[PDB]
Amino acid sequence: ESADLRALAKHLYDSYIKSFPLTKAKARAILTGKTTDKSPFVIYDMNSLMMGEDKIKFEVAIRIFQGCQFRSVEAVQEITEYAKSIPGFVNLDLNDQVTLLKYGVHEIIYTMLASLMNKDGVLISEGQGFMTREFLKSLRKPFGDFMEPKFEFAVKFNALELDDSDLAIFIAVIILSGDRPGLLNVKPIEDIQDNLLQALELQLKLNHPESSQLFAKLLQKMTDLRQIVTEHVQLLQVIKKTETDMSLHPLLQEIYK
Amino acid sequence: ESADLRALAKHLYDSYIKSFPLTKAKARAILTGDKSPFVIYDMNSLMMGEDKIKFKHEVAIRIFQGCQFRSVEAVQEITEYAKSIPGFVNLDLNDQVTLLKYGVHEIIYTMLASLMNKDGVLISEGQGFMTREFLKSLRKPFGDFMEPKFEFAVKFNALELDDSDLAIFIAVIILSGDRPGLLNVKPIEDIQDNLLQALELQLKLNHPESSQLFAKLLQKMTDLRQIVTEHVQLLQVIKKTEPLLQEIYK
Ligand SMILES: COc1ccc(C(=O)n2c(C)c(Cc3cccc(O[C@@H](C)C(=O)O)c3)c3cc(OC(F)(F)F)ccc32)cc1
Ligand SMILES: COc1ccc(C(=O)n2c(C)c(Cc3cccc(O[C@@H](C)C(=O)O)c3)c3cc(OC(F)(F)F)ccc32)cc1
Ligand SMILES: *c1ccc([N+](=O)[O-])cc1C(=O)Nc1ccccc1
Ligand SMILES: *c1ccc([N+](=O)[O-])cc1C(=O)Nc1ccccc1
Repeated sequence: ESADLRALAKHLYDSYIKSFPLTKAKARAILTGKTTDKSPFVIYDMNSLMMGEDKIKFEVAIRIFQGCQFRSVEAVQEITEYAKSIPGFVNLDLNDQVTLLKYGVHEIIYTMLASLMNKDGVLISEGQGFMTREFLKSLRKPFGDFMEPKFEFAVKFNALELDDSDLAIFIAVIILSGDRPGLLNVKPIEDIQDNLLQALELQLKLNHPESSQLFAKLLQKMTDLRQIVTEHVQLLQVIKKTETDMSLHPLLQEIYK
Repeated sequence: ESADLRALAKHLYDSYIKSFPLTKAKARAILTGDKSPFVIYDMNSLMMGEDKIKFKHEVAIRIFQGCQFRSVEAVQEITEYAKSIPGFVNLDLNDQVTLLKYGVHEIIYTMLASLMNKDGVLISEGQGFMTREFLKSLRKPFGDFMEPKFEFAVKFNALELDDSDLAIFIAVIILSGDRPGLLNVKPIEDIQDNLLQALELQLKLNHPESSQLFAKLLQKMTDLRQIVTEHVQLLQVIKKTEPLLQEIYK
């Protein structure tokens, strides 16, 4: 019945606002550059980077790498917080809860990071700054293509023009995957996701009526997601061996078996 | 006026049923009157108890954590129930969070009393009953965690409140306008001065010869907040004992 599926889309959109302070709605306000309320300092080269550290709160390529690292730790927390509010999730076997978070987090991060990107760069520092795609594309040996495949996915994914109320149901679907390695009761995860997909389906049809087969389009973006996850993971084990003086966070480490 | 407060009351009761599966009427039945739950009185019964019971997970650590998982489910039950309170969803979303952040513990200890008698607590959604003694008997850090919760339950249950009393009572807790960092207390206390009006009528209709039960219930709000502070400082102590799992129980 639609009334329950609509109700679920409201509940989900409500914690999503409550759990992620940097929404696509606020990111596109900033990114459109029409609003003078608070336009971002642009970091486009090494020099404006050093100028950036004066009026913006946050070698070079390393401290930026460790930057994403800290914001990833922080996103895992927000995603974790959002997960709890998905009906039925905290009722699952704790081992399955932990397993849905081990795998769903990366895919939600890049999904949410898309909100903060356009073809030319990414809002950094809670939107205070804008860091350029080509400046990120030009950092030292291995760092220069940490972020470029996230740009590619975002350009492709942002083409769907989802707003936050669609992303809310969709990132819930990502969390509730019954096909994650090592799950103990796949079936109750599948029952929740069944319902989330139902909610997402009516939501996509209502929020984007003329945009036909958006659901099918979106579901198929989760191929690009698992791909981007895997490039990042192996591209991370080079840096483990490139720089043994640089340290992965315990929390993110446990999300990388 | 009277019959709106009664409409408000039965709204809350009806909604509290949906949101809280094990109710005090349900609980009280198991504790004294078939469908009796497995009892954990010592170490021996516990190891057999996990074997036969349906639970998601050192012993004192395991019981402590089991209390954290239930806690997190309660937060979801209370959160789902809070959204049914007239006017709640329309408050500033920042204030909804603040009310829930602080009100959540006081609701948990209120509803935990429903599952407690002087001898122990109904556990495992009522499928078990863990004796109060066996929780006393836990290690110095863990053995005084749930004793004050029992102490409160004994006093609170002496009020002999039912689920329809508790429906309105727990709403009142959530719409407390003295929680730190509220941006717009006016509506919060407009809803509370409404919930209290209906709790007044409800108690007087349903406990007509229990004079000043309303006053007595509101003073028990004092004891709720002192238990929250007791429990908080107790976690201070045990934070001196020991990652994704930790991120869930923050
Ligand atoms: C899952 O939800 C979120 C997704 C992204 C963000 C976010 O602010 N990020 C930004 C702007 C970034 C981009 C960025 C670039 C340089 C420094 C950064 O750190 C600080 C200065 C910041 O800008 O937040 C951040 C980001 C990167 C991340 O790691 C990655 F996904 F790439 F593996 C994770 C989150 C990131 C926050 C929550
Ligand atoms: C709507 O509010 C509540 C919802 C559930 C419960 C509940 O079942 N609890 C029980 C039986 C308990 C007692 C208990 C003891 C040992 C193990 C427990 O975990 C399992 C058995 C369970 O989830 O019931 C639970 C409990 C404890 C809690 O944390 C505390 F408040 F004490 F800090 C919170 C909820 C608890 C109590 C109030
Ligand atoms: C973020 C911004 C820039 C770079 N870089 O120039 O290499 C890298 C990252 C990034 O994704 N860092 C990271 C490391 C470990 C775990 C999560 C994120
Ligand atoms: C529940 C049962 C037993 C113990 N113990 O013996 O230490 C503790 C608890 C408990 O309430 N744990 C808890 C921790 C943090 C937040 C809520 C509940």
